[PDB]
Amino acid sequence: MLNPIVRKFQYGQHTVTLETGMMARQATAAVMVSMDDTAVFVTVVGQKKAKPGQDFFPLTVNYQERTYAAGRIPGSFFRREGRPSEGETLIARLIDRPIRPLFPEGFVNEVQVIATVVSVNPQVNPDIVAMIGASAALSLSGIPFNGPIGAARVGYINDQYVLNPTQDELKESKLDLVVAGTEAAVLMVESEAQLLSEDQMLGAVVFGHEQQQVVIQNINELVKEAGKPRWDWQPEPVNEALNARVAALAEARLSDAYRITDKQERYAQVDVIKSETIATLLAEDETLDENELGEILHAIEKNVVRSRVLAGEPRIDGREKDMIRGLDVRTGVLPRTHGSALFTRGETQALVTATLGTARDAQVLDELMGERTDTFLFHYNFPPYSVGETGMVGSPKRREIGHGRLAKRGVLAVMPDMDKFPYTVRVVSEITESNGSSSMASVCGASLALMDAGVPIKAAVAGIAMGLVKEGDNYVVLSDILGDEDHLGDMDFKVAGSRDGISALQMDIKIEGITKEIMQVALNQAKGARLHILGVMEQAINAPRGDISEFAPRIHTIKINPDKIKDVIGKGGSVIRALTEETGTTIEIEDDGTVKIAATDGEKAKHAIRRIEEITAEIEVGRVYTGKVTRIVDFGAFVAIGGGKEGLVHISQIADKRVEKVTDYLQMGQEVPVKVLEVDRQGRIRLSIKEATEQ
Amino acid sequence: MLNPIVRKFQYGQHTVTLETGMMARQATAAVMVSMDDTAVFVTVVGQKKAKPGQDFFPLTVNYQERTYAAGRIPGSFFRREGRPSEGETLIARLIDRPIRPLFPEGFVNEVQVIATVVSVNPQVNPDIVAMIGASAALSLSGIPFNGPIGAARVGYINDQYVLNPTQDELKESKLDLVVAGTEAAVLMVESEAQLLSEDQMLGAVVFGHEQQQVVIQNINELVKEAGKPRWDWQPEPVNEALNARVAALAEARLSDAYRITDKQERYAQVDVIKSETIATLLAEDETLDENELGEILHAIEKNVVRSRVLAGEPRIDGREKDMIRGLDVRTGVLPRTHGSALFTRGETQALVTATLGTARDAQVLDELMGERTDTFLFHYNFPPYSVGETGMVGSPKRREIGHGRLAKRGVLAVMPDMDKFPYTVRVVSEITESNGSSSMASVCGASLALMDAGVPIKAAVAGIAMGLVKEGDNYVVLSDILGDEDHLGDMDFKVAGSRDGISALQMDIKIEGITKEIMQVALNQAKGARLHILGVMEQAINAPRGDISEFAPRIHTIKINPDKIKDVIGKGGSVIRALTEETGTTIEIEDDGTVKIAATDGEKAKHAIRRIEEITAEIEVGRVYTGKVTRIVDFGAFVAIGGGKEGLVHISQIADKRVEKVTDYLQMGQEVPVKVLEVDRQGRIRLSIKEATEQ
Amino acid sequence: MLNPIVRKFQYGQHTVTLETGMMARQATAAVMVSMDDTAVFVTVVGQKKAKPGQDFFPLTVNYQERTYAAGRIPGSFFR
Amino acid sequence: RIHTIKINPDKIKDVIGKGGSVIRALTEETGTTIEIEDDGTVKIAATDGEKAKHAIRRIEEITAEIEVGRVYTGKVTRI
RNA sequence: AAAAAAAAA
Ligand SMILES: [Mg+2]
Ligand SMILES: [Mg+2]
Repeated sequence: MLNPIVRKFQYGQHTVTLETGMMARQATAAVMVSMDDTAVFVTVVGQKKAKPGQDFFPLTVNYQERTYAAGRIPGSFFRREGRPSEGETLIARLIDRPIRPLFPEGFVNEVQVIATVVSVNPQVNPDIVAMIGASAALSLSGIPFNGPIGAARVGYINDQYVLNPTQDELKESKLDLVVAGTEAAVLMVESEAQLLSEDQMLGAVVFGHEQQQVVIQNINELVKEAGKPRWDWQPEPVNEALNARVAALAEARLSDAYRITDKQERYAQVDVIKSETIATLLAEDETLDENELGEILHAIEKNVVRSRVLAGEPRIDGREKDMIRGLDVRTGVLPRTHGSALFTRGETQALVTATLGTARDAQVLDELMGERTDTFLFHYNFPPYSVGETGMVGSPKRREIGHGRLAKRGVLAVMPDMDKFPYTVRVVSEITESNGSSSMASVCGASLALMDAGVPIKAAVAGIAMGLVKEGDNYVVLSDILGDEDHLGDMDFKVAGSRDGISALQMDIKIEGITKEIMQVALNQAKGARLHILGVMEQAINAPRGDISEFAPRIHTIKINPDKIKDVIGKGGSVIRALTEETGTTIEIEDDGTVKIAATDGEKAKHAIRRIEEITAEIEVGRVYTGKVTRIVDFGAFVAIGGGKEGLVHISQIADKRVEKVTDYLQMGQEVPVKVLEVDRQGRIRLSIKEATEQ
Repeated sequence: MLNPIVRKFQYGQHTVTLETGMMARQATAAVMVSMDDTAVFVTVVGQKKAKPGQDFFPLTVNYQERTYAAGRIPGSFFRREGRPSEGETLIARLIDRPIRPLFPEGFVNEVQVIATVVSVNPQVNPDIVAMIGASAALSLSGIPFNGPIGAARVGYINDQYVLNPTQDELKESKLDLVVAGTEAAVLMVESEAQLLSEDQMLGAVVFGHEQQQVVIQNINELVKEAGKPRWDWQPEPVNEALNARVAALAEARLSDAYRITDKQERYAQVDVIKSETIATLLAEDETLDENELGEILHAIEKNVVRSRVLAGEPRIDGREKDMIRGLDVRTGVLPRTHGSALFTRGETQALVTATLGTARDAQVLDELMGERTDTFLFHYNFPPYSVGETGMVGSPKRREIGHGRLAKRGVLAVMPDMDKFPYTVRVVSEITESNGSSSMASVCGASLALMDAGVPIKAAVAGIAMGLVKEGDNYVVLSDILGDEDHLGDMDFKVAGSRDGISALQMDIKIEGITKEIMQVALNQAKGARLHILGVMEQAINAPRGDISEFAPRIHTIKINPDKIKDVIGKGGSVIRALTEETGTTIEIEDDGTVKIAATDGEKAKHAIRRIEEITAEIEVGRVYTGKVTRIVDFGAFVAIGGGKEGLVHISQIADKRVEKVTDYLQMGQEVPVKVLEVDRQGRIRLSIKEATEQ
Repeated sequence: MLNPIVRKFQYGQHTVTLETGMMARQATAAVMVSMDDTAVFVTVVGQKKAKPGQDFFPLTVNYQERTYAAGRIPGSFFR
Repeated sequence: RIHTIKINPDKIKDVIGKGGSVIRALTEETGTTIEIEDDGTVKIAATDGEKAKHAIRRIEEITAEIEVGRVYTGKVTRI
């Protein structure tokens, strides 16, 4: 017999029902969380034996949208769900980023959270359900875990926040925000707004957290009822003796080494002191593990840089907390792309390039909620020659598929509606050099490229990453944190928006609790920095160009009869294939008879127009048709005319005189007008050169 | 001028042509076996130096179907043969399962059998040829190999067995089973039957074996003719000292431990026993091998459990040999799938979900034998959390593509005929906890889900996994064998049928010398257990539900006049594209007048069939024919009622005098009755107002 | 701020333009060679310290053609 | 391969039939694709020589021009 | 012989 421990409550409008104990009894824990007929079956399994000699914590969060949830057989050729799509990877990262800071420091047991989507209802997004389920499952399992973390989605409709809006409500909403936080403080935010002020975004965050408190309480109650006993896991007791021994020699020397302005001399000096210290540590006692010394050195460097930045001393870069690194904006750097730009900020650089295409190129996304065509593709490539180290290129890693979406949220607020711009822009952004805040450099470069290719975006956008170092009640916000500073910064949040409002927000706070006031001050400083960046960017190019680049495919429209569109289709599309091959353009066909002629140069456009038009023009009374006899036989020559319908001039209908040889009557290359009296349907169209040959 | 060695023999109606020595000389041995114009080129490469510290036999059998065998450029976009398809993986496992238990114990040199298919007669299936080829290659190579293994594929026609049938015959057979065994015993059987009785299945097995004795003899002849010298390979001699100091010190305590009925006490006891023995044995000598110590301990405990079950003591589970584990059955456990079930037996369970799709979703796979469209998809998912360990979710492994086909073979016997139920059932089963016999739990759950979703299967169908243990003349047969017991069992079966008959008989013996009476007794016990499981399942769901789920797309089939299809549809498919784009349904047509209407909503299909009946409206006597004339001309009254139905109203039938304005006597939009007098060949239709106003 | 070093010459018929120093400063070297409106951006990254106990030279050359070069969104179903 | 045969152009409509039922039935019977032009040239495309032979024979039975000495199978259906 | 335009681219 099976004893399913079910616990259901009320969340917003829907009724979440947590249900454990019945399935996957062999995994460490598994809950089937269902909200309003959308059910996600999350399950956690964490090994007990620490892998001997581990340095990083290996948490993986697979998320699978099984397409039998909506109730459809998959569309792939193998008829089976395969590699996870970009959406599923995005939601996996969205589940991953809240929980990882909650596992206590010094935990290195492999833990894997496989949240599959068994059933979906089109109004309720499964992702929030999966997040709630992941938190509930982790809390039930007894793996060392500090929060039972809720998830909430808030939307802005009629200036009033709505919790967990349905997709139809979401279409009206200005802002879509996901806030996942512990009982104590927010723990992550991943937004996409529509140029809202900072106060509105902050209110949304605080509202979502204050409301998801309920899910948190109820998961705690379930854990208390039917959870497993907590693991007997103790962090490695801090070897204060060795730490103090290394510190007594290293503290002042590394403080002064970091105190000097030049970066590379400090690099070399601290590396040689590191070599000296590890040499002494090994020589004095071989048994001491190398990774322990590495951790000690990491602690020393982190501590010294944090103590420095807290006291107000200039950062490792040498800038004040406000100062943004110098920028250099370049546009049209690529000769033949539809539009390109190169946004270098400090050491972070991005070569962004926007390319227009016709509606046939829009990605057709087949996801659980519904089929959806995308007419704005943003891809973000992070090649390994950026950081400075070799590495195998390949399919995009999760972080690239996450930052692609982040930059796309950054730019989506200002893209034009399809009726105003009937193209499908695709923006790529290769990161030639990275030193921190790469995705926001990509947002700036994408705004630049779009403004250059000729897209009529509303206003340029720019993104500035930020940081925050807090100890006790003393906190200093950091602007444009470097890659090195990112380790030090407690909270990393990225703000990207036009001058008016915030297009996208992506907080990722990690330590203790940050008061609303802290977030407000940080957001205001980010607004200032973003205004400065936008000014500098406006100095280079202030308004999108007049028209698209000459290479860009222009749009030409022609109207044709509905049967004629079938005629131009032909057998499986042979006529259209031949037409595009001979003219070199791209033609789109609709059932209502509109024709979309898309070609770069107007000459190819008019070539397509004339070539198609000859077939489009119906045979009309009085007007002669141009026909060339392709084959001559002794018993008659038929003048092939085209259009699927050929009229034959039988040997008995040419003249009453005995036609002896067609060669002496019709010569190779005889372009003569043919008198067509009518168009018959029986397939024997009457052609007559006799009336045209009398004169 | 190298010279091949060819030996050809009759094997049924087809003739087989083994041939070696000509190609692939550098491989350890290669054999081109061709049966009746179907040729499979099999080659085997066996390394000579075992990798240091190898513990498991790394034999990997590949199998590639080259699409140039049938004479066809590949369909794939790259026009190149891709990764192994499902059929190729299945046939690879087919080749693999017989030849693995045949290599002697302790052999660990890598071996690779690559079987390519270079020419395929669309009648004789290649898999049997490839099995004969792998057998001949391995037995020719001189790699230590017990006996050459022959393959057969018995069919069942007119209650008379038939050897190795052709697809034309196979379309009429009830059963096809691939019995492949060496001369001594039947190594493997893989079956699919239309509810055949056990006795018939066993007769088929023994018949196939008695027949492929020929292939055995003739591969033996070819080996004696043109073979290679057997390798000098000797098994590692067992260490009598280690065996003694483990046995006399621990085996009695281990027997007393396995005497304990509870699982956890026994676990703790065996742990303390092995730890104590390892501790004292290292205390005697540290150089003694820990790995070999644990291996010998495992051998001891295996011998203990085997001696326990043979004597007749209760098994590790505590069940008697006949009795099945516990059972629990739920249906409709998911909210929005078309049908679902959660068949949990003991500690092995599966969450199966059947999802009906329209006839456009059927998988169309291109095989060498010929392009075949598959309208029943079974998919088997074995995620890592099921067995209780973390892992790498990804593409399905070979086990998953083997058990998918096994379960699909088990259910295919009872699924309905396409005339009685036009859909495309796809069944997905996710194992959420597996402890042996997972695929048979999947079969039970699939029958359950099918009966839930509403498909009218002919009868419930369930599967059980038997196990056989034999020593000398004493043999005991187990039921619902666990995963741990699998090491102990020698012969594994997987009988899976309805109460009337068997549907799948996959089996894989290892020991040599099982009389067919043993198999008869085991099959009888399996019939008993399967009747029990079906009795339990009978409580949850009695018969398939009358109506499919409301979410299901609903297919309605109507019959229409085959001649009027060109009158109502017309050329180019204009109106059919119009209806499919206005109603959003999929409509296809046959030459006889059969048309299916597929739409995910009832009312939408009602609208579609309304449109079809209006456009195909006959000349019903007494029904009003409403025509809307908005503008009147001199030549007639143009009224649009669709279907190309236009009539010329003559001026001589309006009034006797010449009309100066038609609007004085004929009203705009007024309803005119139109009686069709006759339907001519040219499509001429006339309108009759005078005779239709009064009648 | 940053300034590139460019040197362009006549090569047969077209005019090649070698340009370095502007982009990809963090790689070991990187030059964007273009030959009459056809640019190719090559970057070399060599490790400073050899792998301990290495026997074969691990040169790996990758050449990727971004479809946006021609001016077309790619054709692959994932675009 | 492609098999080409020339039959009288006027006698096509006898074998094509109303709405092309005869030709489509014959094609699904022989598994090939027959092509006919207004001048009566019969173009048979086939994926095999045997299917080509089957289609060509079925064409000779009915589609061929009426030949003297060719025997017609006449069966009464009702007395 | 009824019908845009390719995970297986
Ligand atoms: Mg950062
Ligand atoms: Mg088993």
